[PDB]
Amino acid sequence: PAAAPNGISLPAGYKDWKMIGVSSRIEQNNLRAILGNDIAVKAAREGRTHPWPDGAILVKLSWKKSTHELFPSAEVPGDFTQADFMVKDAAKYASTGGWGYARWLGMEQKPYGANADFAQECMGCHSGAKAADYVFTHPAKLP
Amino acid sequence: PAAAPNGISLPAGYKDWKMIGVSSRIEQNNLRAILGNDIAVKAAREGRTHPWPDGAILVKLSWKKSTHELFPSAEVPGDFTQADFMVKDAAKYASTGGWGYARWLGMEQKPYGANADFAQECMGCHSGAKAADYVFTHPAKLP
Ligand code: HEC
Ligand code: HEC
Repeated sequence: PAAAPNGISLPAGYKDWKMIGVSSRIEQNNLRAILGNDIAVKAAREGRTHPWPDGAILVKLSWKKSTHELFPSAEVPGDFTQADFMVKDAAKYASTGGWGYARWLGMEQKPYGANADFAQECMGCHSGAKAADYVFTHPAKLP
Repeated sequence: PAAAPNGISLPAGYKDWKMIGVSSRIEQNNLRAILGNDIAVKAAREGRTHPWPDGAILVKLSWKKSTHELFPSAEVPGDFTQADFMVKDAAKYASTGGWGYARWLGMEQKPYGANADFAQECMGCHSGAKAADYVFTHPAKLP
């Protein structure tokens, strides 16, 4: 697809990345998966998040919630809504907290944002997670 | 970890597997990730699920729901509760629909089940999905 307005290209092969976590956002009626590239997954598992290392890429995949036709108390993914990315590069992206933000919308993978300054929107909320290097997600615990 | 009572060993390396989907089970207050080995992932993506191919392994990972401390409308994983597996081998597990069922509990990874017949409990619900080869999960759609 086209690059984001800030020049970030869609990372190839994100659908094959390893899982960091999952979430449900009540207020938007979605389910999400949080994946990362191998730098991000190694950092997440080792607790090297203060700060995250350069080269880490986080992706959040979002779907509308639907209910399973055979088991109504199971909320399961419906339509795909968006892919959100954060790319760590402390020098390149110093103006947005050391992260390159990007979003692509829908199955059509339309880049989000009116202009190259769109990431200030993202920062508006993510600045609340400054103490955790602008990342809300806590990696899910596994054995 | 100890093998399940039906002889199934815990698949090594499952935390490095690719994502098939995610879910939320309302009645359990759990968030879940569904991963699969590469045989399962290929089959899921290609629609070769009638029946699933031998060697496919699905894993469901479950965590208690907890709300994010910075964003209370975000439901996120808390304590890890269990890993559920289904191993396809049509001939070997013909008596349980062609799938080997197994569950390990908690971080401590205690095998579930009183005896080797424990998988009948799993079949009790999964038989409702018999027309879909005993699998409820619909692979999440991605571009
Ligand atoms: C999740 C996110 C992720 C994963 C990394 C993380 O911080 O956990 C990415 C790559 C990303 N966002 Fe943001 N986002 C918010 C919250 C609370 C969470 C965690 C809970 C969940 O799984 O949903 C996020 C909050 C917000 C927010 C507040 C209303 C805004 C405006 C944004 N996020 C905006 C953005 C982006 C702007 C286009 C962007 C690329 C994001 N988030 C990336
Ligand atoms: C999910 C499951 C998975 C993933 C494959 C699938 O069928 O989607 C595995 C490997 C597994 N179960 Fe089962 N299970 C149930 C439902 C509705 C879902 C889909 C929704 C979700 O993501 O949670 C499942 C339902 C039930 C159920 C009804 C009360 C029982 C008793 C069980 N499941 C039991 C078992 C197992 C017995 C130990 C076992 C190994 C399972 N499930 C594996």
